[PDB]
Amino acid sequence: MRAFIAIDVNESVRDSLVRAQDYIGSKEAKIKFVERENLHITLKFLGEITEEQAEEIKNILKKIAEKYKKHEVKVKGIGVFPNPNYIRVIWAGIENDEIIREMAREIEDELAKLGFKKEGNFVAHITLGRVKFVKDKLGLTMKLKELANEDFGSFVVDAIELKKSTLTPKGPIYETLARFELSE
Ligand SMILES: [Cl-]
Repeated sequence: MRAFIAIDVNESVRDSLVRAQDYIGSKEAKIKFVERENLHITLKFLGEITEEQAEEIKNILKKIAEKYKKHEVKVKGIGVFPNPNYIRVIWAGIENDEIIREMAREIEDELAKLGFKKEGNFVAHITLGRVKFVKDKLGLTMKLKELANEDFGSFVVDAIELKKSTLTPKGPIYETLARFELSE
C-alpha cells in the first residue's frame, strides 16, 4: 500500500484554509488544490509498504505518541517550495512545531532502523496546493505575498495517524489505518 504518517487539523482551520485556497484561485497559475479532507501535516511519506510493515510501524508510533503531550499550534503564513522564484508547492506554516519537529525526528530515526530512508530538513507544514505551471508570475507572487503572515487559526495536535493513500483519476483518497492520541 501507499502510506504516510500525519497529524490532522480541525474544522475551523480547515474552513479557513479552503477559503484561502479559493482566494488564491486559478488565474495567476494552474494549481491542483488539496481536497478539504486531505489537508493535514505530513510527518512522513512512507512510499510503498506491506501490511506487515504497516503493523511494525503502528507499534512504534504508539510508543512515541504517548511520550508527547497534546498542545495547540497555530497555522500561520504562506510559504513556497522550492524557491520564491521556483514555486511548486504552496503551503501554510505552523507557529512553533518544535514538538512536532521532535516527533518527526524520532519517527524518522526509528523507521530508519527498518530500512526507511530519512528526509530533508523537516518543516511542519500543510500543503495547500501544487502548481502545474505559472500563468502570470507577477500576479502569483503578489497574491502569495499578501498572504505571507496570514493567521489562519489554530487547532489542537492531539493524535498521530498512519494513513493509506489510494490514487484515483482526479483525486487521492486517504484512509486512516490507525490513530494514536497523544498524552496529557
Ligand atoms: Cl511534495
